[PDB]
Amino acid sequence: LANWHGHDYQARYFWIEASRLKNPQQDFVVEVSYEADGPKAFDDVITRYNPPRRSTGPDRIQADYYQIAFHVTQAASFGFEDLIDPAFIGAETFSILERLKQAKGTEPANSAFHLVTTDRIIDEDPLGEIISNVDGSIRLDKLFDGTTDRSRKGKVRKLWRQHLKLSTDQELEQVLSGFHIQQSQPTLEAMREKVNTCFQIIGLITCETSSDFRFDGAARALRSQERYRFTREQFTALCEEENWIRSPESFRNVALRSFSDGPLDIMDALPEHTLSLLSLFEGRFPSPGIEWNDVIKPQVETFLTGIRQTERKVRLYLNTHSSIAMLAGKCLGHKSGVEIELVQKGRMGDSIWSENESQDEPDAVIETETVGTGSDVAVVLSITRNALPKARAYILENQPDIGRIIHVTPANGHGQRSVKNGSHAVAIAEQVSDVVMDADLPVEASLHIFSAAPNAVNFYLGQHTDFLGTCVFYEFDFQRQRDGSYLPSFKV
Ligand SMILES: [Mg+2]
Repeated sequence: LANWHGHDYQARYFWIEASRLKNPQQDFVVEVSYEADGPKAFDDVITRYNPPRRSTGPDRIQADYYQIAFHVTQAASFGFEDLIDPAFIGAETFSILERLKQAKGTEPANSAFHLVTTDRIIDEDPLGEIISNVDGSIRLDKLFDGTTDRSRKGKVRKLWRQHLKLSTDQELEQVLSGFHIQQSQPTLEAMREKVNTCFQIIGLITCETSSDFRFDGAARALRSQERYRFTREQFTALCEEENWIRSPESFRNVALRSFSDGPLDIMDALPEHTLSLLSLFEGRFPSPGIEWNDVIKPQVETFLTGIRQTERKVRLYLNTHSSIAMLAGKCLGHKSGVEIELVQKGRMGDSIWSENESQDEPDAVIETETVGTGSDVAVVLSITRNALPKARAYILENQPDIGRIIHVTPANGHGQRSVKNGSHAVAIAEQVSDVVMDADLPVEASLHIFSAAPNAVNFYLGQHTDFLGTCVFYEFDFQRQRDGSYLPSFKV
């Protein structure tokens, strides 16, 4: 059949959004539309809300509008000059800013407009100063300086104002309200994992082992069928007809995040069940160190203690730093009565973790080694990569009191897929706990945890840190070049 103009990237975006129609915890998502015969004005996908959705802003928002830049396998970059050039959205006629202005006249005041691209903002392009790290919103306080066209912001104002045949910067401000640029959005491959993860959670079938993805077909079929928009009733109707309904066992959705809130992920849990740390730091995340222990740790503990004493089942959406994921695990540990479903979200993509699926994996390889007389111990988990060298360097250089490095590598070596599931993660966790308890640390001593693992494994290991006493958690940071080095984060 005839592809969508946005092709499979656009269909997958559509599927993630359409999923909300069958999600009981987002009952306010009342329609999802696509336009596959485009591009037009910010309507590649539209998601409509009733009641209008929660906003950062002063008005509850009736719909999100998406213009999606044609995915290419080769990464590119773009700047403020690209927003007035049609070539960039790959038409001969109307620029994204022209489509925005167009969309701003036809659509209700309380609308949000999003340019979606896998590309990044060029280094030091003024666009990067006017696009919020939090939510991609245009930063109007930064673009509208009160300066004249001569300023660094002025040049951007002037290119855009004159492109849109507007007379004043005040009118350019009005057209740019509700505009968002979502840069470095997930790859096509990662979008496939985002679809599957969204579909499993709402109790639909996934498509895993195949190299063709059944929903890219179903998308094309829906186009030839001329079915472009779906209510909650219409989407459920569709799921029945296609035989997609697997079932769901209801968890409270909770969200812990410390990176950019892309609109794909921003509504994962209600706001009272969402802790977005980059938000709290107005888009400027502190370096690893005492601010983590003094400000972040209380924010996380207070929030997850709130969850723990009301919720018996938690679907924790996790997109955060390693030591925060590990802190999350401690607050919602073994001993707490919380059944946990983990949704691990990052740039590689989305996966679901639980202790449901079984495993008979070999014990991890555990090598201990002596480096001094001191009573402190390091445990180094090399799960994604080999962490020991860089841990050893940091420890020799900075931790005299450390006497023993316990190193933990999975059976089949470190690598993307080195841990199978939650039950394997939990096994390694117990295995590490036994080892660390068997090592008989005195009480006044500290266990130093160096982890190179994805969020879920750090969470499960965090679940066992009650058993290991005084613990120091570490962040691996690339502030020592391509090399990188470890800094201490949380002391628990
Ligand atoms: Mg488009």
